[PDB]
Amino acid sequence: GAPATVTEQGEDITSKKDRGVLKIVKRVGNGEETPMIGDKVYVHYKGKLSNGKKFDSSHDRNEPFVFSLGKGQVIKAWDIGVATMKKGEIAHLLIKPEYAYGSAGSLPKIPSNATLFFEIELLDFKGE
Ligand SMILES: COc1cc2cc(OC)c1OCCCOC[C@@H](C)OC(=O)[C@@H]1CCCCN1C(=O)[C@H]2C1CCCCC1
Repeated sequence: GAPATVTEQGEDITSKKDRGVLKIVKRVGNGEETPMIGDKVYVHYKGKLSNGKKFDSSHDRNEPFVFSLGKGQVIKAWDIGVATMKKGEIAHLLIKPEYAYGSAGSLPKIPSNATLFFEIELLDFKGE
């Protein structure tokens, strides 16, 4: 499935090159602006534990997920990965614990040392 494909074929978009955040572009977006730190960002996403064992969707809330990039609202891997996307792009991210919830986890949703998978569509972004 998608998580294994990203392991095998994803690009390492970390500064450290530690394969902490692996990305595949699944649908190409438009323009060549990508969101800058501070931007108000609008996405739809489907996410789960690597393990397949918990699953989560923006669609569950019936509404886009909105956050300021690099403002510690989301895990480090989102600040990193969404910043590489173009408006209208869909990407797959596979994320090691260090770029997500770490060895502490976030119970009961997220266990210790959890690898996470997301599909993200970038809908839009606007300057602060
Ligand atoms: C750890 O708590 C949650 C994690 C997720 C969804 C949650 O609710 C819909 C959630 O609890 C409510 C807090 C809202 O704040 C989410 C923020 C921390 O989340 C994140 O940084 C990331 C990226 C933005 C989308 C939500 N992300 C999650 O980690 C989800 C996970 C995804 C894997 C399956 C379990 C939920």
